[PDB]
Amino acid sequence: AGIKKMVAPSSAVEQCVVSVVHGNTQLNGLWLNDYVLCPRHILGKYTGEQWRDALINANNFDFHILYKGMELQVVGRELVGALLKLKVSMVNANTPKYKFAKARIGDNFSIACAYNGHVSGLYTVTLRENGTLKGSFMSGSCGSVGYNVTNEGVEFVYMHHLELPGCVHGGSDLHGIFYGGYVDEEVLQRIPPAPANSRNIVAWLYAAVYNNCDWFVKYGPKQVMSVEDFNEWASGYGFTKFEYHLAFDVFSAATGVSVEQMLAAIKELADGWNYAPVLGSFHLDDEYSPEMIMQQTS
Amino acid sequence: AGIKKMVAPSSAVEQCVVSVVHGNTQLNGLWLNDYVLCPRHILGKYTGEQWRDALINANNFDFHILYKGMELQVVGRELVGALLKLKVSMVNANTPKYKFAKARIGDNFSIACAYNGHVSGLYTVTLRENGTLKGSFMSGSCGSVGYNVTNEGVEFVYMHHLELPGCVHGGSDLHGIFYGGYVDEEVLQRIPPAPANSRNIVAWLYAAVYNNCDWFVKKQVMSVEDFNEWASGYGFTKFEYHLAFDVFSAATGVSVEQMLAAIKELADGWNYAPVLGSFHLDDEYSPEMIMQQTSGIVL
Ligand SMILES: *[C@H](O)[C@H](C[C@@H]1CCNC1=O)NC(=O)[C@H](CC(C)C)NC(=O)OCc1ccccc1
Ligand SMILES: *[C@H](O)[C@H](C[C@@H]1CCNC1=O)NC(=O)[C@H](CC(C)C)NC(=O)OCc1ccccc1
Repeated sequence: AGIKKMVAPSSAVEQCVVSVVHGNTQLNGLWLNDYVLCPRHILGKYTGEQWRDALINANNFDFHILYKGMELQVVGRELVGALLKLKVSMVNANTPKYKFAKARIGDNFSIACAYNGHVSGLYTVTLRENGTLKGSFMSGSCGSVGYNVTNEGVEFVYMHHLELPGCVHGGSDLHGIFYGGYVDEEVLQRIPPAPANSRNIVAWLYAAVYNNCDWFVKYGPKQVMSVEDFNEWASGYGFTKFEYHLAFDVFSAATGVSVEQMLAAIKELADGWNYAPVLGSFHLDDEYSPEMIMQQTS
Repeated sequence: AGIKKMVAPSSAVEQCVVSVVHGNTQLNGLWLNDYVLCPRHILGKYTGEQWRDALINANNFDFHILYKGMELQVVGRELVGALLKLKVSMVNANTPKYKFAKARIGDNFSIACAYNGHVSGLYTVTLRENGTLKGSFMSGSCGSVGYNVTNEGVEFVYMHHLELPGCVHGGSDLHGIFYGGYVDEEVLQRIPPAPANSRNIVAWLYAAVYNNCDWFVKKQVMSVEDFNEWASGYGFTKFEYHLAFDVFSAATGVSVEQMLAAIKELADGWNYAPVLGSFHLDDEYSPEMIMQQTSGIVL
């Protein structure tokens, strides 16, 4: 029992994290095969077609790359979306089996938070409705990657670029595509809102029942709210339309609590509560994917 | 900016995690040098003096150990407090620089939660006043270790043994000493409740101020002496100094006494506005975990 934010083990990622320094810009890259990927603002702060011109005019010898104190010489440079791809003269002999994948809204993945080309800390994030994260990043952490680990190998899903006002973090996939409607420029940007993820909240409320925290359904006469009714309510109250997940078949069977009881709970609990904590909290938590809860309950 | 539960990188620990199976009992161990440590209940469910005799009567060949699917033959065995130390036929050539150290109350450390000798996920815990953790463990996860990564190398501080009432967890240090007043026996054990850690709450409120959330200090400061008297009757620990607070107070312009007054105001919860997303004081962040996440904040 117990419910925690589960990070994936980082050994395969650590063997790929490098520093990349150009001028006064210090950030991190990802070394796979014979190349390093890093955010294109390693070049400086540009917009639009200025990135291509900054690429043409840069010199490979001006990019200083280290892996654990060993220099990697840059022998080619190219832009890949919002990333620079720097070919280097040495193959990473510890390149893991890997794929590049896109995170889906509501998914968790793990951040290998790095400074000076060394991973300093790992943590879980959740991809929000507007393609942002609530992470923990300071100057020097750009190029930190987000990843998952499966039976097949590592999946790299994210590389960090920027912090929007309100501590809203933004980045790209490893093909250099930004995850939401923001760009890597220090100008004000209007971005769609981030409604609470109802699906994830249902997973967390099941987690609570698994852990004998069930006052919000076991006390008071049973209530249910239909999906249709819940969706119409949710659209006016800053929650996402409900989406089903196969985990809920397992959870509902094991707990005896239906999905419709959980939707009615969300509506009742949506302004918070003070009766008793739910998994330590007095507000609904949308940060856990159904996968993360299943891995800790069954 | 932002505040998250920060786990230490796991590469060094992963190269030490093994499965240990004895009969129907499946758990994990820690392979360092030419030995593996694992919980003694790999032997069965014994009590008190029976463990010594159960270890003496076991055969080395009845312990099956795998590292990443590779067999490690047990060639010796010894009881070390709550652990078995199983000598094996191969030295771990990836043994990191390490020490065994005791976590202190309020400390964070990272858990490498393992099943079948494979780390499935990591998370952070906080050593509570009564020597328990709020972790996440299922059957098969015993022998998972807690660790920190420091300048010197890895510090192994915890090995997992059991789940107590209330979804709380207990275990030992790597000398086999249990962290609180409990043992590895499946009988009801009464353990003293754990007050909220005031020191860590102070660190978390500083974290909020670093992140431009400071409504709760915006006078009436409270002295450490008055705070300690109030805390002793309200389920909070006495304040304890931590040298991170010299940095936090200077950077934020907010004194510890302001923060202690805030703890008293906020002790029953609030609903004015969130603090770092929360409506109750959070004691799960050590001052070291906050410092690591704020040291580069300019604003
Ligand atoms: C890269 O290391 C850094 C990460 C930031 C630093 C603070 N917290 C982060 O996540 N990224 C930047 O500094 C980034 C560089 C630009 C050229 C994209 N700029 C930034 O994040 O400034 C904050 C900001 C971004 C967009 C509009 C208004 C303010
Ligand atoms: C060892 O893997 C296991 C870890 C427990 C399993 C459930 N959650 C844990 O943390 N330890 C035990 O099973 C332990 C064995 C004794 C001989 C020490 N007994 C125990 O923890 O009893 C409580 C319990 C609660 C829920 C399921 C199984 C056991």
